[PDB]
Amino acid sequence: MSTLEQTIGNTPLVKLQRMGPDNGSEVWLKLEGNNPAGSVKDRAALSMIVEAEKRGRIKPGDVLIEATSGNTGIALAMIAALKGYRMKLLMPDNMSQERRAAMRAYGAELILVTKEQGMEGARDLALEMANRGEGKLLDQFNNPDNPKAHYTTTGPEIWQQTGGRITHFVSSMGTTGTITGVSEFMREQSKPVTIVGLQPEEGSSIPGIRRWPTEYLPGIFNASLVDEVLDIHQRDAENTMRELAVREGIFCGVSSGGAVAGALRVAKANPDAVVVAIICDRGDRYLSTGVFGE
Amino acid sequence: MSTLEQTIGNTPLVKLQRMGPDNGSEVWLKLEGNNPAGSVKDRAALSMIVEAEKRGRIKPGDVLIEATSGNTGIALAMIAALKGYRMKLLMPDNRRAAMRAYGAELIEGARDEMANRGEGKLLDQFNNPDNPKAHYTTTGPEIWQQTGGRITHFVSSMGTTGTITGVSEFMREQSKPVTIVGLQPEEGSSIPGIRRWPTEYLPGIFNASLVDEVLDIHQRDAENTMRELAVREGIFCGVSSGGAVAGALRVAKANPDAVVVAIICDRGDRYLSTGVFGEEH
Ligand SMILES: *Cc1c(COP(=O)(O)O)cnc(C)c1O
Ligand SMILES: *Cc1c(COP(=O)(O)O)cnc(C)c1O
Repeated sequence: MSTLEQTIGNTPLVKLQRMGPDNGSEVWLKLEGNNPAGSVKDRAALSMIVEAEKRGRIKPGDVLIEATSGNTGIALAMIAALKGYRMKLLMPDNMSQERRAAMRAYGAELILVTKEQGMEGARDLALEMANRGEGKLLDQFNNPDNPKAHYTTTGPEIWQQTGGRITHFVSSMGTTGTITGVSEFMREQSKPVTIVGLQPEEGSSIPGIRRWPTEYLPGIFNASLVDEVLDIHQRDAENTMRELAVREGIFCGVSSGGAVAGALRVAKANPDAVVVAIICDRGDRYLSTGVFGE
Repeated sequence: MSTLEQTIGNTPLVKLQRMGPDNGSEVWLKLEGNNPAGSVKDRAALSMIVEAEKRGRIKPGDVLIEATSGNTGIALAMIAALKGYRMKLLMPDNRRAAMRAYGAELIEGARDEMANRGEGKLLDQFNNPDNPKAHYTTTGPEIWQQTGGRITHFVSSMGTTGTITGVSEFMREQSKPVTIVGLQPEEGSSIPGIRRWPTEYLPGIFNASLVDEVLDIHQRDAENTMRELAVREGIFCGVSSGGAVAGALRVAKANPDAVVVAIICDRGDRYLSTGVFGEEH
């Protein structure tokens, strides 16, 4: 039997037991939590490191550098352990300690920056380090190796678990590799599939995703892939997520109970509606932050 | 169409790539963290409840009881919502908000409100035979399959003890010898999910005929190994699971060309705030 890395992907697709409207419009869950490192990110991290062991770029024994909100942090830490890389991650210091700790536990080098510096500052600091000789920068935000994972794996999966049937795909936007990569695959399907994407409102802190300031716009984005972009409230992200285990037994991050929000908006909108919503990790690395009770 | 229930079970079997004796043996771990609740107790929980319908005893609206505080509280709670059951759970110590998230409730002289007939039918995981049934029905066939029937030693960290019993249950009926070893703390070792009764037990579901040896693990080796599984193998798990692989390693050490499999009951994510993934010496 099988290797941890071949335990990444082929994730379950589960329809909403009870929640939301019912007007013929069905909603199915992409369960990325199940990934060995517990998030959607593992697909991209694998892709990224093995695609670049392939173009001869990186090689075991090497140090790798990434700036993270955590998940990709925890992701590349894992795979590295599996293949004998050393990792440093760059993260801001307002993210949770469960995020801190899982990255450390996998034996990666963790560097925290100010929250006032936040994600864009950790990117800036990432670039410098590498261009000073402190390691190789894989750059999930501009690496087309990240959306390739979804476009290769995620996308073809969603289609065959809905057969040839999905009408909508709702995705929470961070890196944007998921939406973009899943969008590539679907464009080619000789039927129409509407890819919807979600961003925090004005002042809406939700971990996993961002509306990226202008000069930090992910190179991998591609507006022609994204039909609509929806705006998601931080409280309606925590409200639906909590609604989701209580009412569905699906135990998820806020990013996920958010994407179900939009997904429900779509269904609540379109009847006849097969709407696959991305759930990114689980509820556990959010537990100690008071979001799931206190 | 699929559901969470069918996402319970058929977990990944994972071979150690660089920890163990270099003498012939192959240690393979069974990734029970994968369960939709992220622990082994999803299998029993669903069974326990599901089989309490094959024999009609509970209604999707019925009040279920169990005084647990951890993973069982999580899976049980987990499955009730799946099926529309009203679960109520009781107490640990004096940390685990992962229960009420699933919609549960806060709270004899074992120790350890109120009682069965009082308010709802308690599940009695420590006696309920549908505990090892799960392993007998699933966790046994799976490992048997995945290993090409090549498994020589089963290893398990022992709480409600159902896991080893059922898998031994299934194991015994196979046409080859399959030794079965349960893991227990040394009596002052504090390891979550496994305790050294009698502290007056054995659990009801236990079967000395089904075990083949019992090694004692200290707290220091469990925490240490779980430490090593993370950095050295990319395996991030809780402290009993750390104990499992250390037991498998002593077995492997004794039994050269062996094929050993140990259950990883859960991923280490609920453990991080304990700080148990900081090293010590
Ligand atoms: C990064 C991340 C996302 C975003 O997916 P991207 O492909 O980066 O757009 C969503 N949720 C979580 C928890 C994430 O970590
Ligand atoms: C369930 C559990 C055990 C024990 O397994 P049992 O089948 O109950 O003997 C050990 N450790 C942890 C973390 C568990 O959850």
